Amino acid sequence: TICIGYHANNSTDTVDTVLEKNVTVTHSVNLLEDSHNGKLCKLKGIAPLQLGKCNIAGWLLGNPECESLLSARSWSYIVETPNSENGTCYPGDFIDYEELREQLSSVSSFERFEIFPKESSWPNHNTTKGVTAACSHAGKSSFYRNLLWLTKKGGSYPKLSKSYVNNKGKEVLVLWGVHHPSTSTDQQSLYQNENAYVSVVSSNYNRRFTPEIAERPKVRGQAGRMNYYWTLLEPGDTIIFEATGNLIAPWYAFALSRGSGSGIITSNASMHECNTKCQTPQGAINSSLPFQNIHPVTIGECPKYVRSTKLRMVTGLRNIPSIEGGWTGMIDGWYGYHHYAADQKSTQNAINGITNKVNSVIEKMNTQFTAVGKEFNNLEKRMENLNKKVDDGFLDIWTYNAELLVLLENERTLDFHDSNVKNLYEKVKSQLRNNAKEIGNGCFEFYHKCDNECMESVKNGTYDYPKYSEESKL
Amino acid sequence: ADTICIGYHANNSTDTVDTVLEKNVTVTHSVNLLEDSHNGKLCKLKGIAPLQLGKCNIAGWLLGNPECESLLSARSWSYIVETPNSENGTCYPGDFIDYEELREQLSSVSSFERFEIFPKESSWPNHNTTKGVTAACSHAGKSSFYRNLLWLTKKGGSYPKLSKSYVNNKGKEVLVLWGVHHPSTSTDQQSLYQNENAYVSVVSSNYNRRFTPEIAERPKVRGQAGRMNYYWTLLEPGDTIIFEATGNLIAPWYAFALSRGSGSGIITSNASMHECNTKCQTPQGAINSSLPFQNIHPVTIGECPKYVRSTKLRMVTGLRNIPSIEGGWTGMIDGWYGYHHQNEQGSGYAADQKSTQNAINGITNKVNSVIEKMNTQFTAVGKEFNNLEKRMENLNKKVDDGFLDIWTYNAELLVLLENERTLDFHDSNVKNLYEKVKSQLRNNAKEIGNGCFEFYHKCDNECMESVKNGTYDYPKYSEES
Amino acid sequence: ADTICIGYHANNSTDTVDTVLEKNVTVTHSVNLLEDSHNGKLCKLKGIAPLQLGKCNIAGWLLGNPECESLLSARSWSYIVETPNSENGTCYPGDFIDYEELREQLSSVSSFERFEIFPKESSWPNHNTTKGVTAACSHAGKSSFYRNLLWLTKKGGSYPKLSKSYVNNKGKEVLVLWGVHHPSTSTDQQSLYQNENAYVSVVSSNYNRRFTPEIAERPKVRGQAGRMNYYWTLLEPGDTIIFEATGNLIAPWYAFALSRGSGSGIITSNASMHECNTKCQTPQGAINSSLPFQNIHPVTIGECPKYVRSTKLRMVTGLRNIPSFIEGGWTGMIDGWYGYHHQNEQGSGYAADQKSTQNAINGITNKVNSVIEKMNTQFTAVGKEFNNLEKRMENLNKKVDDGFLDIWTYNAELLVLLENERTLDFHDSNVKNLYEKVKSQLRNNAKEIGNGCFEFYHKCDNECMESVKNGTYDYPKYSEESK
Ligand SMILES: *[C@@H]1O[C@H](CO)[C@@H](O[C@@H]2O[C@H](CO)[C@@H](O[C@@H]3O[C@H](CO[C@H]4O[C@H](CO)[C@@H](O)[C@H](O)[C@@H]4O)[C@@H](O)[C@H](O[C@H]4O[C@H](CO)[C@@H](O)[C@H](O)[C@@H]4O)[C@@H]3O)[C@H](O)[C@H]2NC(C)=O)[C@H](O)[C@H]1NC(C)=O
Ligand SMILES: *[C@@H]1O[C@H](CO)[C@@H](O[C@@H]2O[C@H](CO)[C@@H](O[C@@H]3O[C@H](CO)[C@@H](O)[C@H](O[C@H]4O[C@H](CO)[C@@H](O)[C@H](O)[C@@H]4O)[C@@H]3O)[C@H](O)[C@H]2NC(C)=O)[C@H](O)[C@H]1NC(C)=O
Ligand SMILES: *[C@@H]1O[C@H](CO)[C@@H](O[C@@H]2O[C@H](CO)[C@@H](O[C@@H]3O[C@H](CO)[C@@H](O)[C@H](O)[C@@H]3O)[C@H](O)[C@H]2NC(C)=O)[C@H](O)[C@H]1NC(C)=O
Ligand SMILES: *[C@@H]1O[C@H](CO)[C@@H](O[C@@H]2O[C@H](CO)[C@@H](O)[C@H](O)[C@H]2NC(C)=O)[C@H](O)[C@H]1NC(C)=O
Ligand SMILES: *[C@@H]1O[C@H](CO)[C@@H](O[C@@H]2O[C@H](CO)[C@@H](O)[C@H](O)[C@H]2NC(C)=O)[C@H](O)[C@H]1NC(C)=O
Ligand SMILES: *[C@@H]1O[C@H](CO)[C@@H](O[C@@H]2O[C@H](CO)[C@@H](O)[C@H](O)[C@H]2NC(C)=O)[C@H](O)[C@H]1NC(C)=O
Ligand SMILES: *[C@@H]1O[C@H](CO)[C@@H](O)[C@H](O)[C@H]1NC(C)=O
Ligand SMILES: *[C@@H]1O[C@H](CO)[C@@H](O)[C@H](O)[C@H]1NC(C)=O
Ligand SMILES: *[C@@H]1O[C@H](CO)[C@@H](O)[C@H](O)[C@H]1NC(C)=O
Ligand SMILES: *[C@@H]1O[C@H](CO)[C@@H](O)[C@H](O)[C@H]1NC(C)=O
Ligand SMILES: *[C@@H]1O[C@H](CO)[C@@H](O)[C@H](O)[C@H]1NC(C)=O
Ligand SMILES: *[C@@H]1O[C@H](CO)[C@@H](O)[C@H](O)[C@H]1NC(C)=O
Ligand SMILES: *[C@@H]1O[C@H](CO)[C@@H](O)[C@H](O)[C@H]1NC(C)=O
Ligand SMILES: *[C@@H]1O[C@H](CO)[C@@H](O)[C@H](O)[C@H]1NC(C)=O
Ligand SMILES: *[C@@H]1O[C@H](CO)[C@@H](O)[C@H](O)[C@H]1NC(C)=O
Repeated sequence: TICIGYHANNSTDTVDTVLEKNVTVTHSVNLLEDSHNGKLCKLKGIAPLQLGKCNIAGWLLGNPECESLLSARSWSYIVETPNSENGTCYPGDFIDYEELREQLSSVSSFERFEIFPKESSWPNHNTTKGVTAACSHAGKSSFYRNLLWLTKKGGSYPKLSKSYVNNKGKEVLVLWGVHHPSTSTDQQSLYQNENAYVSVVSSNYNRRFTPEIAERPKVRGQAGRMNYYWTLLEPGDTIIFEATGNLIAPWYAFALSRGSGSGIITSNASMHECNTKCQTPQGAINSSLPFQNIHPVTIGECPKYVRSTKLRMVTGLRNIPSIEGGWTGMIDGWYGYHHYAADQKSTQNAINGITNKVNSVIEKMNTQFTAVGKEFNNLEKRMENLNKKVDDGFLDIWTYNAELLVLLENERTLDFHDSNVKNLYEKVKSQLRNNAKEIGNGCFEFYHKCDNECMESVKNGTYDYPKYSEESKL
Repeated sequence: ADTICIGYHANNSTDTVDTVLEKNVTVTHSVNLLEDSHNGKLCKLKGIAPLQLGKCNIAGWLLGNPECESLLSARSWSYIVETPNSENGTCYPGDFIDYEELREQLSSVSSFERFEIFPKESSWPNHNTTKGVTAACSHAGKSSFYRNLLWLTKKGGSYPKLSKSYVNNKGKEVLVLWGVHHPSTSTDQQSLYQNENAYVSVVSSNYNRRFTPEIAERPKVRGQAGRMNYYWTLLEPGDTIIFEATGNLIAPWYAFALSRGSGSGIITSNASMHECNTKCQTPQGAINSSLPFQNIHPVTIGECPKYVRSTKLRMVTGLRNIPSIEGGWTGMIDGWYGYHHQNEQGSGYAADQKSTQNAINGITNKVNSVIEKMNTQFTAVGKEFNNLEKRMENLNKKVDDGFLDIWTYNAELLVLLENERTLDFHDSNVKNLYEKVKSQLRNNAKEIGNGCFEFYHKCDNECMESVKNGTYDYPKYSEES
Repeated sequence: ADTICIGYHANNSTDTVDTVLEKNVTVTHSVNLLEDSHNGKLCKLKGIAPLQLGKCNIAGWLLGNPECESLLSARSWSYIVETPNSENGTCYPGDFIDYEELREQLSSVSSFERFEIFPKESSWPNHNTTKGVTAACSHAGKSSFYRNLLWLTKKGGSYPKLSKSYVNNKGKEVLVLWGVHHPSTSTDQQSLYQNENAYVSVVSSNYNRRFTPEIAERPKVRGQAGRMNYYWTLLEPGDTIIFEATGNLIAPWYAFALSRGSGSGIITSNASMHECNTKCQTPQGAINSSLPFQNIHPVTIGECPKYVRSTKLRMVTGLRNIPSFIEGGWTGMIDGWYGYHHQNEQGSGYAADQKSTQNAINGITNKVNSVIEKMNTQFTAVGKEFNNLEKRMENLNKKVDDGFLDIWTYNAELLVLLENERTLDFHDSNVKNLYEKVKSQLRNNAKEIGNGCFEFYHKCDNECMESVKNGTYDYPKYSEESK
């Protein structure tokens, strides 16, 4: 008696197909990664910059609460906390603030330098008195660390003309502000000139600012407003500041060195001494799987984000522990014989085919690189909605593609196993023409006596029908 | 002698399906996944009637155009409908700053409360409130003005400095609308407002802007050489907005307290409102369908099937309908797979329930799996762009066209692959059923090869049922030769 | 003993295809769905030559830059070509407001008519039309100015108030270009415009803007501390535009009446224009192909195959190529994919079953055509330009292009792999059914060798063998034990 059957084990893995659901299988692999360390890790051995209680504006402007960020020179990515309220301590509007955040997301490191020294640049203006109650630090009134508030000296504010040439060989980010007093008396008290103008002109940048005086609601106990501006100075370019008052002079500037793969994320996780190639706001991921469902925002080489709850693809056979049954005892291979040993050559071909199938799926799913969210102002809702449609639309398609391929391959994988096991049984039948009775349950009843060597010959494929045709019986 | 045949079901069905290998394959059973029927009427969504602007534009509705007075008493709606002939808006010529952006904000507004932010008689005692009428905005034959705006002009030959503040006590976002008038001539400026160099200042906690009137020769639009620029802002709860002006200010007479919702939008439809309720509304009509796809209109409000460009989406649920195994049995109505009976005691066309029931479950899961994968299309809102936003307009068009091309491709391709697989699935089942009979009838019966079996022995009803039930004892009929 | 065999076709084909289960499978016949060949030349579209700017950009072309005088005679084009070094634009330093948006408008413009909106000698009698030459806009060694703009300065030490209007008689959209000059110092302002405080007003029915000149110390660009800001607008048919200025106005000398078309665009190519006509144009070259996909360039003009990142897209149309069921492929059977071999007394030969082969050929042909039909033709796709304060829009546009390209490349490659595996299994099913058809006819008269061949116990002549291939083989005629 020789039988043909398939493998069975103690495996509770369940898969889904198009025709049937929750099919228990002997072997399977999970294509969805759902585990993360929950910590902010170092990227490329470079620590990320944690803003803490500060936003992007407060960090670059030099907010007094953000002085710990001043001594930072290099980072892999920028982390902002959900309660990042310290920016622009003096009320006002940051022009092109969202655009500046986009520019910094491509900045890997900058060098902070004193573009205009406070004591040397302005001898005819008062560099002191430039402190406000809104920007109070340690109980005392203070001001931005990168900006200087210039006021009248000796009751006179002479015309100011300051120029700077970019000798750093890099893009230079220059920040300045224009102050809008609440009353005409406050204008004369601070700048002596009632009608004043501010001019900032470079080779590629030209803008003039006229202070506006009006009754305004108090924000942080300040009726006045400061409008903050920025520009990028190309190497060799000259920027000229011409003002008769209300100018917030640039005390410090940044020489930018551009990189790739950086971004700005909002995370509630804590930084720990770990290194990863994939970082999410919820935690870092160390996985070679094609898909993940942790967070859509990624930094570095990461699996593609999908909304799928489960993505399990079949790599083995159906687990029927009860050919109408899988032999749990046959642990050597997927296909084999009873009276129980396993046919390695047929199993090895199936293993190679399944391994190539799994590798093809991973090949199709490319690694997702840094994808960071964008910020929009109150008059940019249409772009915000258009950006949201793009993100949701691509996520909608990829979730559909991932789930559909798994179901199709699960049905294809199971049919691959059934066809191979039938061919092995039929191969034996072609070897055994009337020498064995066809029981029909996957077993053969030999009319002759088959020793251990006799059985091995059939498995090897070199079975001689004439040799055991003499013992014709019944 | 006695004969048992094996075949499949056939009926009268003209449904045609397409596969990768062949087209227009007639099948016994099929299901349509594409919805192409709509009522052609504007229906209520969630039992809430939509706001139909009629002959009015969005600007005229919020600004209070005299022709838009029927829309003033509106507080709640499910969605906003705009007519192709909705020309009544900024009746006084001018520019509506961020008009398209304001339209986007209203698409996320489910209901607003209209209140008099500044009472006309109480707020401004030092200015003339009765002279604010223009020929362009004419109502009932007489010159009129916007119902939500107040035109302040010179009173008694004097325009004192104006300072008006409002505190948002409504606990919601407050939409404030105002205008700045730009006269045609300096004489017209002095005649309407005492001060020649005049300014308007509108300042809030998050908003600060100053407007300077410009005087120049302009072509007449609606018989008016002057221009009025309309502005808007959202006042956060508890915030204060201050209006400071020395002239040329169109004061905010009425404001709106906004309540945000989800699923709303602005659509352009020529359909008429009727007393009906629906879960899916399109500019062409409402849809009551559980199908995954529709080809009626891409613009949707509520839970809707996904829009595709497909003309037909038919998925196979049955077998091939080829009459005259060289053909299907039209007489066998009981099931998809079955046998024939020729025992001379009673002939019969019968069906194998166990094989058919297993096939039905597999096909039902296939259709349900496809529908589950295709998510319900939610509210899809069109966007408007000004003449200096063509790049944004074209980028939006690529997104809409690009996604539509892929999903139409996905819908058509998936149907074709499963249609070929379903037909191949049936051929495998009938072959397995044929081998099952052959296995039990290992030697007793002859195999003609045409799907029938020629019995060398006699097979009674008990014998026939035994083969069909699977409990056939070949020894019991093996001696008979 | 007489023998009949069943096998498949083989040839000398080294074409390799990929499936999900196995890679680099050599096949007898295949079709390439990816186009990678182009002529390498800039061709005419619909018999209409493209407009080649050469060393000029869009700004220099429309403004009338002196180096762009060959472009002044342009009336019609199919698309606009820009060279990598098109550095001649806005010779006088300044900012071109909404320059990127103006480029988008021209991408839908098929032809314009250049006309003198305001004649130089007639329009302005109270202002000096000759003093308008600068060193930055120098032609032939002497200072000159834009050919489409007129620099108006004070006449006789006086700049009277200016009011000039134009009514659109062209029945088309009219593109009007003008500039506002910003002097570096107040003395230079008075030297050109006697009035110190001046304003410029441009008002139409759909356009209203006022410009206030700004005077400040500025770095020298092309030896000029002053700046000129260039503006544009589209005048609808029948509309009137009025120019009111007291100084610092760069008057429009020439305007363009636009005739809009579809499918045009602006591309950057280093290729050379040749006397050829094509339906598909790319920056690398023209394409004459009916294939659904191409990997040449994403930028296309006209009807083009969809751009994908795939290196190869080869679909199976034939059998596995195994020269040597049956151990190998029969190179001698050239008539069809499936057929028979036979060894009788009067010779041996390879024949093909036409009825079975034609059904497979038609099925494969329908499969290939169905795939090509699903892949839609890519129409004109042109890149967009963004300024330094539009990085978010630039990045958002980049996400759309990269996101869609990833999906379509995935869709193209995945579909090929699925059908290639299905095609190979489709062929094995047909050859197995052919084997069973012969086996069924030879109930007991033949022995099953097991290698795909049948050994006849009786003598089967040429006519007898044709019956087996024909399907009309009579078992009783040769019902003989022979054992
Ligand atoms: C960095 O970021 C932190 C927040 O993360 C800022 O701290 C906030 O500062 C603002 C402004 O100073 C605070 O807002 C104010 O809250 C006051 C609450 O006072 C009550 O509660 C305190 C609790 O300690 C009691 O001691 C006190 O007696 C009161 O019972 C309000 O009274 C304030 O109103 C004032 O301003 C408004 C606006 O102008 C006026 O209209 C009012 O009339 C009044 O003058 C104001 O609302 C906020 O509470 C602070 N938060 C925290 C957690 O401390 C830092 O200031 C910021 N620093 C920098 C440099 O940016
Ligand atoms: C059409 O485009 C071509 C370039 O494709 C352009 O030719 C270029 O013109 C500029 C300006 O005339 C040249 O740049 C100058 O070159 C001289 C040396 O020959 C330098 O001395 C100049 O530097 C001085 O000026 C600067 C600006 O004030 C100062 O900052 C500096 O300190 C110096 O004082 C300046 O670099 C350039 O060399 C040519 N290039 C070529 C290849 O000819 C042409 O003018 C354009 N024509 C039109 C009508 O637009
Ligand atoms: C609301 O919209 C309607 C449009 O349906 C406005 O009516 C239109 O008003 C303009 C006013 O300039 C009319 O133009 C003029 O028509 C007369 C002939 O009646 C002609 O002599 C003039 O030279 C000029 O062309 C326009 O014809 C008219 N159209 C219709 C259909 O009535 C109405 O004024 C708008 N009301 C408000 C408050 O916005
Ligand atoms: C800048 O302005 C401040 C205003 O407070 C000056 O501070 C005062 O300076 C005068 C002159 O030395 C003293 O008499 C006052 O006692 C100072 N008061 C305070 C509170 O500082 C400051 O000196 C000015 N600096 C310059 C360089 O003029
Ligand atoms: C036109 O030629 C320019 C070079 O003058 C090409 O720009 C270079 O392309 C190579 C890759 O092909 C890059 O490595 C260089 O960085 C590019 N910039 C240079 C050399 O300045 C440009 O790609 C060509 N245009 C087309 C359409 O092929
Ligand atoms: C595009 O390719 C097609 C096919 O290769 C060309 O059409 C053939 O041209 C040759 C030479 O004139 C003729 O002998 C054939 O009869 C043509 N075949 C067909 C189907 O038209 C066509 O000329 C090419 N077009 C261009 C612009 O190069
Ligand atoms: C399944 O069997 C394996 C045999 O290697 C054993 O290690 C494992 O603990 C078993 N699992 C369960 C859940 O019984
Ligand atoms: C088709 O079948 C239905 C169901 O029995 C029947 O009502 C109808 O008359 C039939 N018509 C034809 C043309 O077969
Ligand atoms: C399939 O049938 C439809 C409906 O009659 C017809 O329009 C179409 O041309 C047919 N297709 C083929 C390939 O016969
Ligand atoms: C406004 O002015 C008109 C004259 O144009 C006058 O009849 C009217 O009484 C004035 N109203 C007020 C409140 O002064
Ligand atoms: C939608 O159609 C179904 C069809 O059976 C019907 O029962 C249901 O009442 C319909 N719903 C509405 C709101 O018309
Ligand atoms: C195969 O031989 C034929 C002989 O005509 C030749 O045309 C063809 O190019 C050859 N193919 C290969 C791949 O060698
Ligand atoms: C298939 O051939 C290509 C090209 O020679 C090669 O890069 C690839 O590794 C090959 N694949 C296998 C599985 O041999
Ligand atoms: C314009 O200015 C030039 C330069 O001084 C002078 O030669 C010419 O005569 C002037 N023309 C008029 C009409 O004033
Ligand atoms: C083969 O079949 C054809 C019909 O297709 C018939 O005309 C011919 O006589 C047959 N030949 C033989 C040898 O049976």
